[PDB]
Amino acid sequence: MPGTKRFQHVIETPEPGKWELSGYEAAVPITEKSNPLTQDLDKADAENIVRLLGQCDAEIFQEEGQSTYQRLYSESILTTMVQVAGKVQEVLKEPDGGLVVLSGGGTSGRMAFLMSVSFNQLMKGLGQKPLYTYLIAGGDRSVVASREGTEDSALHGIEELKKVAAGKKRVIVIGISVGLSAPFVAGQMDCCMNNTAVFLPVLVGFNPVSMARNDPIEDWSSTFRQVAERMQKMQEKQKAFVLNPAIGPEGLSGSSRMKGGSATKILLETLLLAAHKTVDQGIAASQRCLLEILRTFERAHQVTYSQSPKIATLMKSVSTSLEKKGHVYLVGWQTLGIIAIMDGVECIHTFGADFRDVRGFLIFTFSQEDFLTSILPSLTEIDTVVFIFTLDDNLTEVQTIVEQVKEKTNHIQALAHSTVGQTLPIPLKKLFPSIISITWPLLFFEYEGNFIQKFQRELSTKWVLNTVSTGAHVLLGKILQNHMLDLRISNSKLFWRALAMLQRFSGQSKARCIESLLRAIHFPQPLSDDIRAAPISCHVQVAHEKEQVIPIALLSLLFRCSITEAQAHLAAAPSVCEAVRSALA
Ligand SMILES: CC#CC[C@@](O)(c1ccc(N2CCN(S(=O)(=O)c3ccc(N)nc3)C[C@@H]2C#CC)cc1)C(F)(F)F
Ligand SMILES: O=P(O)(O)OC[C@@H](O)[C@@H](O)[C@H](O)[C@@H](O)CO
Repeated sequence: MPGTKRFQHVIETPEPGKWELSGYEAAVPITEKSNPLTQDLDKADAENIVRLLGQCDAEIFQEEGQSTYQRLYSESILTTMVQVAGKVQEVLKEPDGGLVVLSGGGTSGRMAFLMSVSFNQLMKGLGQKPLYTYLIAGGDRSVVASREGTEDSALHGIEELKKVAAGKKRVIVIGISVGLSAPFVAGQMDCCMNNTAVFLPVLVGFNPVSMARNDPIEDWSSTFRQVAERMQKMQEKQKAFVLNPAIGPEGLSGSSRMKGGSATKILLETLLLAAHKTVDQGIAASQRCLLEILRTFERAHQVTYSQSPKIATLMKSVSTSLEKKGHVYLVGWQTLGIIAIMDGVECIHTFGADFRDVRGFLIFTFSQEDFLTSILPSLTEIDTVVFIFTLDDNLTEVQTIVEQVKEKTNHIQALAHSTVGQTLPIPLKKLFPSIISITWPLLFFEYEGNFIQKFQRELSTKWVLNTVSTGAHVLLGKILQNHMLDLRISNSKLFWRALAMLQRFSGQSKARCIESLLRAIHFPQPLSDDIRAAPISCHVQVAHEKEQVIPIALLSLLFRCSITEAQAHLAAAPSVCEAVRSALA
């Protein structure tokens, strides 16, 4: 019947109470699952939120128990990390013809970029030709932009790969889809597999290959699962690899920017750092070299979250600036400024936030006087400004910018990374009464940029800003339990997520839930057969443009009413948050 070809794969809503017995719950991929720790994230205060998220983040480093999915510290994963590090060596031994590509949509593409730089630096510091590069869904503009819709084309991702692989002779291609979901990556890997002689695909993400996304891709004949299964087969001959540890669900469901992006870094820096540091030591990568790194990264979670009360306080002050109607500025030097940007831009699609709400700045990329003249005028009593830097930075430039802002804001806090017994100039650097100095044990680095110290710092920053920003908005009511209900459908994965939220919250049938969603999207056109049968892209292009689509569809379903009736019900409640919450009673 009209539709069956597009919604056939969607599991039926289970009957109340049998959500697990139905077998439904075991097919929700980990990345999309509801984390049990965050059942009530919408009733945690800023102190509980930092706890529960900091807890969630810890699950990256949990070990495998006794019938269970492989995790990061399991032997099959470390073994794969070694073999891959291995394959990165063959390419470092042969830079003429060689390339290494790090590719992802969204935050996976963001993490890819950062790492491609760091390891380019590492080879610059050694006077080696840089071999890393990156590919992001939507081209390089995508790095610092919200562009959710660009990940849905396999041919796109393939074209980008054909470009950058020029007339190279040996190309390692690392595809990063946290969900083993994004068509961008799917094509790249599948294509890699058609020319083994040149290419080596390494798929990275955080679901088992049996939860790999399996719906049809519009411009491609195989699904991610098929492509992933076939790579897993090629691993036995070392011509492809899948690195897919489980790290547990996200604190905010399907927010793979967070634990997924963290784990992407932890997992990839480790592996690559290991492969570098060990080539010119004349030695093969061992698990022992890897674990040195992972344990350092593990220490960093504990280092980072031991400043939780302060993290909670900064969040409170970001939540209030927004609760009024003011803005937040994340001000950062070097890489930690980029991460600031990427946290800000990510807030847009993740929260229906506007590009000023939580903005990032690198010294997007404005200079010292430049930022003084341009942005400094626009500030206000109620804002918040956050300063992000190490003591190795250049604090003459830093003190300047804060002194000027103190006048006009007085809601400033700060994030400062330091080796033990570095000291903060200006004994009256108060300024920041209650800093977040984060103080790093001296480690034994041999590389001239101290790249391992870099990653500790980047990650620690990412955890803070993720938790800050993500937390701020929870406090403001916009999260439902641990789901963002009212998201903007801007690619196919988000469309399915919306639909899955409808089935869960309403408990009503798959057909009914699809019908309500499609009506809410295309209102005032009614459901024709053309519409029912249309590719998910068509829905997305129309929904992406609209507001409250999901909450309207859910209301229609609960009240049993028309779209017309529920639009007027929405406009007759004080807020979307309150309408939805009480319809659920
Ligand atoms: C409240 C509620 C809810 C949503 C939820 O029921 C849920 C959330 C997301 C999903 N997804 C959303 C994403 N789809 S997917 O096809 O895009 C996909 C993505 C990645 C992947 N590895 N496999 C499939 C897969 C799956 C579905 C559906 C419909 C399913 C259920 C759960 F609670 F489990 F979080
Ligand atoms: O890395 P994945 O699973 O392929 O997802 C890629 C992107 O959808 C993802 O990065 C998204 O943009 C972020 O908002 C996640 O919160």
